[PDB]
Amino acid sequence: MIKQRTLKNIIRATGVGLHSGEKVYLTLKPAPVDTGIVFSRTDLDPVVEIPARAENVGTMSTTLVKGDVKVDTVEHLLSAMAGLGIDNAYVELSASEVPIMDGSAGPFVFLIQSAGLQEQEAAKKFIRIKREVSVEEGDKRAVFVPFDGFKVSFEIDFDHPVFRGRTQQASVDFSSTSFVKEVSRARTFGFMRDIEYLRSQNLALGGSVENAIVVDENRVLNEDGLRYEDEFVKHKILDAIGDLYLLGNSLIGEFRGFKSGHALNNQLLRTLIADKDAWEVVTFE
Ligand SMILES: N[C@H](CO)C(=O)Nc1cccc(OC(F)(F)F)c1
Ligand SMILES: [Zn+2]
Repeated sequence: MIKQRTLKNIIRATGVGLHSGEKVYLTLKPAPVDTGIVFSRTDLDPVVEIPARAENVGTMSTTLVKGDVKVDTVEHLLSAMAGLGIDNAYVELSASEVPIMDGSAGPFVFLIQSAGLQEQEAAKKFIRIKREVSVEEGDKRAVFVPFDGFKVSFEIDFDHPVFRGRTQQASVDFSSTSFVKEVSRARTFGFMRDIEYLRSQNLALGGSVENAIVVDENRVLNEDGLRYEDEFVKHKILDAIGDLYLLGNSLIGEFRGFKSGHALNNQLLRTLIADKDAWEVVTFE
């Protein structure tokens, strides 16, 4: 059979929180079969756990909620876990947010490869899209399409000098195109206008050219840090791979995003969950 995977070893990472600007400790540990990805606030007492589930989501990133208790910026870590097929793992946080690291999945990918993958004696469960499912917000569109594989297609028209007047598009088929090589290290575009507001208000303190391609009203300041052609939509695809993993199992199917973000990504997932005939669970031999 195709088996569930966890981590072979505990691994620890230190970074800055995206919003605090303050040091935060992350520990990844193996978990049992059928656990999924479970976030732990160990700084609290009693420790509070929040499963990585669509229904546990509550702006510019994906936040998990249980009560007043939250875990911020889950999208990149969940994307690394999606990309390497990690089914089951505990995520312990010293604080309310995942460290932003280089601001891609690359750091998490590398810590998980370094931990090692452990097969478990239990069938890996897949969510296979049977029939099309879609959500719209003004011009924003997310859509699930039946497909023999996993495929994420992203298109956005952002009205900035940087894009030279052109819609940004990227497809990724994870039969030919590797998550690790072609999406995992992509950083988002930060717009001085947006960052300037937040920093004034003591928010997004941790965000810089270390964890973002920073663009002013005109130009990418830090072209030196570009890793890919069409990096922005490649990071959007990374964001969506992370958000889609809140389904709790790998997707067999195609995702199409048009101006979509975390908000619509979560609406799509719910809408699919609601639509029991749009999907079935499969395992393989
Ligand atoms: N997932 C989201 C959206 O892609 C994300 O990657 N946000 C993000 C990443 C790094 C820095 C950052 O701060 C800022 F704003 F200053 F750039 C925001
Ligand atoms: Zn992101």
